[PDB]
Amino acid sequence: GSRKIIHVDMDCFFAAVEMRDNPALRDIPIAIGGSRERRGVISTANYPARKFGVRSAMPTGMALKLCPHLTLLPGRFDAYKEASNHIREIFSRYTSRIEPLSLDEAYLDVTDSVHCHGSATLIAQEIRQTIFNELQLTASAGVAPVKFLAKIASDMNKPNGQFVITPAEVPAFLQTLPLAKIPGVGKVSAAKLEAMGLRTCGDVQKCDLVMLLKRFGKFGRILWERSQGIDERDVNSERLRKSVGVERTMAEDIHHWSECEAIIERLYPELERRLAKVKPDLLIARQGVKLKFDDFQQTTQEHVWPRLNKADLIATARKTWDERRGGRGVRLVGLHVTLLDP
DNA sequence: TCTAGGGTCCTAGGACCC
DNA sequence: GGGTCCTAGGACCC
Ligand SMILES: Cc1cn([C@H]2C[C@H](O)[C@@H](COP(=O)(O)OP(=O)(O)OP(=O)(O)O)O2)c(=O)[nH]c1=O
Ligand SMILES: [Mg+2]
Ligand SMILES: [Mg+2]
Repeated sequence: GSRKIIHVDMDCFFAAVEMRDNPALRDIPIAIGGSRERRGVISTANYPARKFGVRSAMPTGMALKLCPHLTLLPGRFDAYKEASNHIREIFSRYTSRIEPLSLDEAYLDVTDSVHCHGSATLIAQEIRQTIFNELQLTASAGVAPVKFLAKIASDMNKPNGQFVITPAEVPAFLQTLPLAKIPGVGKVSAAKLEAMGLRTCGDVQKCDLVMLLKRFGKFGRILWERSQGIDERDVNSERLRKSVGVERTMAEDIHHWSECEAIIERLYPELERRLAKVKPDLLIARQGVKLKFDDFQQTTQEHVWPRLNKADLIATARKTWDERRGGRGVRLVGLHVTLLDP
């Protein structure tokens, strides 16, 4: 009863799009990210920049210290959305069982597909070739019987390559697979697991489920499952967005309420425009604000509210400012909405 | 080096309901 | 006491 799941993942997505649209960037180190003066981080980097150690989520000041000639780009999100829509239309040529996880990646369930003699290996190759033929961008892919193995597999032969895990190969693959490779196991969880002597799925296989359930809750069940190749999550295709948020980090911290309110005045019409694209009457379930301080602690306060309203967001930010700020600088202000449950 | 902005999901205490 | 909604925080992902 094995499913065939493909995970398709665009190579250096934002940067690949910028290089196609400006071939002068093809061989120099480039990254999409905010300037050091805007206190930015790297969204992504091309392979010439990665060679220096430049990575996603790296602070831009660190990226430039590693790669002084890094060319920093602002990002063209409509260009990326356009490429995303196109590759999702290419996925639809092969199956309707498509769960996009972000602009540049998706799960495909091709169990019931009849496109390349039921070969998921060849469907993945054909999708990657079509994407290259029609978008001049490359993609990598992973093929496995379950979601998480497919997603791990798509990383192992990038860029512009794929990797297939058959059911026969799953036990040997798992034995030495680091836990940190499992989606959902991040730095904090991996360090906790490491401090129990648990580094790989093989380690977790020698663990008692009751033990993991005590020390991790529902996460310990997931750890126990994945360590055996168990991942029953179905490819959905029905997921909908639940929130809309708009936030900005200032180049310098602000110390005065007048400055905070001015920022909100600039953020609010952007939040309204994005909400209106999906709910034109602006009806919502909750709205709220976010402050982040110069020491990097952050607070959110949100509440039931029927319709996007600027003055209530200002009032709420003023309460949060007055109450939970303690003379610190503020580096970030954000606005937030929770969408109604349709 | 000095730490984004777009999000999802889980936890957990108290309110509230029965 | 058992279920369920509000809310803040935080790990995590892209
Ligand atoms: C991981 C990450 C990605 N992104 C954006 C930029 C990425 O190009 C896009 C998709 O992310 P990824 O697929 O994680 O990264 P990538 O495509 O650039 O690199 P890879 O070739 O390894 O797949 O999302 C961020 O803005 N911040 C992040 O921390
Ligand atoms: Mg990618
Ligand atoms: Mg991706």
